[PDB]
Amino acid sequence: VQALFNEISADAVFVTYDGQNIKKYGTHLDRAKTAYIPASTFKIANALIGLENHKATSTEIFKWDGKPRFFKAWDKDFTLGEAMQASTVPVYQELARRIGPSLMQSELQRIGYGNMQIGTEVDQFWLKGPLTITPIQEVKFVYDLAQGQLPFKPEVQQQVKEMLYVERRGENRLYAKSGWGMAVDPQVGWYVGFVEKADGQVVAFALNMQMKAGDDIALRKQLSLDVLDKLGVFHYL
Ligand SMILES: *C(=O)[C@@H]([C@@H]1NC(C(=O)O)=C(S[C@@H]2CN[C@H](C(=O)N(C)C)C2)[C@@H]1C)[C@@H](C)O
Repeated sequence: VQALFNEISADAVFVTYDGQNIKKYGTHLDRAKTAYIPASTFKIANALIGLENHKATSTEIFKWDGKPRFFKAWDKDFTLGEAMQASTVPVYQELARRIGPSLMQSELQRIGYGNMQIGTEVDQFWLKGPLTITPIQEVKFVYDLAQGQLPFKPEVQQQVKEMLYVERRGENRLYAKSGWGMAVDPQVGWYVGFVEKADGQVVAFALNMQMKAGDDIALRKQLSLDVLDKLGVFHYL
């Protein structure tokens, strides 16, 4: 499992949490206590805050305004859940603006998300700082989401869980969110989520790694699923 990790020159940590114990794997374990920008993984918290504070619904269609976005794949209409899986920044920036800086700040503090700092710009703080979060905090946040244990209404947590539903493999279910922060140095790669196993156990996970411009986009998920197979959490079908 260690051999898997250093087949790349990836500098990387993989964290698991089962509600009592944190386990760490990879090439650079100190990464798990290290704080990084959440990038696209912040969409989980943005969705939760938005639904809880009645700023959006899980059925609302955020329409494209016709102005070309950073990626052409984002030049369409999205619900929050579709935007979650496509990582559609401008949709979640619209949501963040509906929320507003003081409510966003008060809410991230209330729920104890990372360092709880947003600064002045309500649509940039998760992409360039000053908000940072450790992979351990990330694994515990999504674990709590999985259990309905976050400080949000139960139906809100359920809605955001379904936004993260990415694979069914028998009676096992995978929930995940990827992230690639490119506007910081060094670049940060995330793949965070949980597996709801057929036996009833949930295991939460977080991949956190250094990235750079060459890197293939699928590598984070591949790695994660690789490790989860090796650990026995989510076997390849
Ligand atoms: C979030 O961290 C950023 C997005 N995160 C990801 C990602 O996790 O893969 C991407 S990749 C981007 C969106 N999908 C485009 C694509 O796959 N095609 C056009 C085929 C590439 C983003 C970098 C967000 C902050 O931008």
